[PDB]
Amino acid sequence: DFEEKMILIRRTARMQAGGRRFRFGALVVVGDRQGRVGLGFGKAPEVPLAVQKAGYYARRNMVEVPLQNGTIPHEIEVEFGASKIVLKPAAPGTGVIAGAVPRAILELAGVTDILTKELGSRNPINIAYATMEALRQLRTKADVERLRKG
RNA sequence: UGGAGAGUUUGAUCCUGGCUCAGGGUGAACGCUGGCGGCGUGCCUAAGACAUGCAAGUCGUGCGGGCCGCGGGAUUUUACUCCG
Ligand SMILES: NC[C@@H]1O[C@H](O[C@H]2[C@@H](O)[C@H](O[C@@H]3[C@@H](O)[C@H](N)C[C@H](N)[C@H]3O[C@H]3O[C@H](CO)[C@@H](O)[C@H](O)[C@H]3N)O[C@@H]2CO)[C@H](N)[C@@H](O)[C@@H]1O
Ligand SMILES: [Mg+2]
Ligand SMILES: [Mg+2]
Ligand SMILES: [Mg+2]
Ligand SMILES: [Mg+2]
Ligand SMILES: [Mg+2]
Ligand SMILES: [Mg+2]
Repeated sequence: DFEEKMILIRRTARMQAGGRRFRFGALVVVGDRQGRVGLGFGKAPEVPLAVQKAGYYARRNMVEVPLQNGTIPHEIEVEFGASKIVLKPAAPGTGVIAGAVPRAILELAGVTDILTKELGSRNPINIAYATMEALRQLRTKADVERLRKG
């Protein structure tokens, strides 16, 4: 079992004859702090059920994060829709310098030392999806070598 | 060895997009408050106007004097005059 941080919860609303009718969404990261994180987005008529639903979804949605001493192999920019995330390696003693959303994700993947910047649409959902892709897309000297053989 | 973002357009959503804030800085000023020291710093305006004192002189080993004194001489008549 992993840690489960909740980034964003919000109440949405649909219209119906005589009144508005509310739903709830919840963004949840789950991770072990050792190279596995999962992002999950879950909606439901009550907050509780939505958070729970989200964690579940988050576990069905995990990722290889190739740490290298609390940080990442290289720099990556990822655009997701209009949201862009940059992710930069840092020596130790730096911290995770990042906004609320990518930080929670980087924390639970066991990144300890990383420089970020949100560019673009600063939309939480979309920033989180970009952060995931960004991690998702990390390679290392190892796998790159392996890719380039013949 | 270096990079955090948030609030606000909607019933709700995404995007655009402005506005606003959190940070650092100061020859400061204003309020409330005020114990000590060290080191810095102090007319941003009228390059307005200025009382009063002080702020560039020194050299007699370049030169000749004036003025106020004192001493010694040429003089034993008291006027004149040489030197220091
Ligand atoms: N007298 C007060 C004001 O002086 C002003 O003039 C001032 C300026 O001309 C000059 O002041 C200077 C200033 O220009 C420049 N920025 C340097 C420094 N800041 C000031 O310094 C001046 O005043 C300070 C004390 O205040 C003195 O210690 C300094 O030695 C003197 N030069 O000298 C005057 C003061 O010395 C205005 N004339 C007027 O508003 C009024 O005279
Ligand atoms: Mg784009
Ligand atoms: Mg924008
Ligand atoms: Mg409108
Ligand atoms: Mg509204
Ligand atoms: Mg904005
Ligand atoms: Mg002083």
